[PDB]
Amino acid sequence: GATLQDSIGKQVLVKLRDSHEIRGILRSFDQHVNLLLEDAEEIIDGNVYKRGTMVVRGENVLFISPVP
Amino acid sequence: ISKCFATLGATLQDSIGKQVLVKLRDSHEIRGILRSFDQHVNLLLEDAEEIIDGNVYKRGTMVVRGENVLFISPVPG
Amino acid sequence: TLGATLQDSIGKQVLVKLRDSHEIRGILRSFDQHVNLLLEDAEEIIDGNVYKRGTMVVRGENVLFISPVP
Amino acid sequence: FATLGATLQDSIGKQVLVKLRDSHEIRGILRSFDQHVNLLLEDAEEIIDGNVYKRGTMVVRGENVLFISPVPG
Amino acid sequence: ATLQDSIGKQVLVKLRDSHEIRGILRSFDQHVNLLLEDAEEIIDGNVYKRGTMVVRGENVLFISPVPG
Amino acid sequence: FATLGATLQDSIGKQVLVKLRDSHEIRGILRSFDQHVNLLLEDAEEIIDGNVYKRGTMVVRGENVLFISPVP
Amino acid sequence: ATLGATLQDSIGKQVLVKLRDSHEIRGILRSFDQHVNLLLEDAEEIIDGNVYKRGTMVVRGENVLFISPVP
Repeated sequence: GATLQDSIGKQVLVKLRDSHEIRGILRSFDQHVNLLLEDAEEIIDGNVYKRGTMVVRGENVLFISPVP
Repeated sequence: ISKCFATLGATLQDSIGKQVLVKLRDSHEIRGILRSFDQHVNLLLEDAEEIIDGNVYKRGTMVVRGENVLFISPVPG
Repeated sequence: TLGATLQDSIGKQVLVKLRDSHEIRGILRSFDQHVNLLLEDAEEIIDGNVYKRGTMVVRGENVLFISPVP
Repeated sequence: FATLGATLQDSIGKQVLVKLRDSHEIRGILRSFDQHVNLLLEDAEEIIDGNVYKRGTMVVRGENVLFISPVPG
Repeated sequence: ATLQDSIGKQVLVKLRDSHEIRGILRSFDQHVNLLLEDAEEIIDGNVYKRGTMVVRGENVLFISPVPG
Repeated sequence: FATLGATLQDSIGKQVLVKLRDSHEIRGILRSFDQHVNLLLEDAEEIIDGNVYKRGTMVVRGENVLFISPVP
Repeated sequence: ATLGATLQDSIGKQVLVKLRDSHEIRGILRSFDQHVNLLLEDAEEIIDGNVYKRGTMVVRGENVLFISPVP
């Protein structure tokens, strides 16, 4: 919350269950850690795949960290 | 989503009729035109296809259980 | 409607993938709100083999998707 | 509603095939079941790597059940 | 009904993540938690004696009284 | 209480083996536990690929516990 | 003795946190709630022996396996 609030408009790293790695601009989030990201991208086997708008279910989120 | 319009609901509402990339638990990747959804994020896709080992498998009409959805991303034009 | 579309598949053959890489095909007879399923003339597809199972009841908790086979 | 219970009702006393999460394959005579799909099986056996392992009486939690199908014969 | 009959007898229990255990069933509850005595794990076909073991029902696949 | 409760209450102060989801194996002295089987271990250690990694004090979530076995 | 008391006394200290799917993280414990959700600072992931610094990280309790203050 605190942190997520401070990260609105910032790029965040998100990892999910089943070894998924995503980066995106955090636009919104809720208490269930559901997320709306913009200019989102998946990092798969070292390759970047741009996705654009992405909504993420919080149930599978492992962690979120604003990119330095 | 119900209590989740600001994160999940609005984008899904706005994606009706557009092609979306959906990833599911157990490494499944599906693309399809979003036609409908419910409170539990179950989805209705038309002209849906699975991408397995880089290969495309067309399936037509697909009902997807929201319980196993990881993310939904409308494909950039 | 997710509901109408499944209603429309009763009596038809559908593809159902489940958690843990399971792939099944069968005639959709019945289904409930939790997407539990009753399939007839069902079969399991495993490494390309087809194993006929006949009548099969499927727990919706582990269902990934259902699609009619054209 | 014929969905789960109907078939199960009709398979009592007959051999059934059940697969569970984590690739488990079991066969056995269905003696009873409930609304959570927990099952009681007798003369049960596991099929591991194509080999059969007889177990006898087995209680199975419905939570990990994938499907149940009465054995065609 | 089956567990009550198995109090005092050896049972085979398999859990999520491929775990296989045998032990004497001493008690159980409505959540399918088990208390086993003289319990042992079977791992790669080798047996590891453990003694007293309490097992959470949430991860139980099946419980089978060992014939005999 | 006759299943998990008694044994955990009876294991306070003793070395327990705890296995968790995803193949994790841990041993430690059981100092406390709560309603959901979250555990407090002291002198804890992880066993990985046959090697012991000492960790000291460890809080363990009950949600992912498979079993708890006092070491004989 | 309390699990709560233990985590409280670890605030400001480096902790090792492991999660489902084999994730291993280290970081300075700043905040935690009753669901074991965590706020770590100067956090880093350890992947195949490699350390990846991440900075501030919120960790969902739902997938936490264990939390141990680094001795």
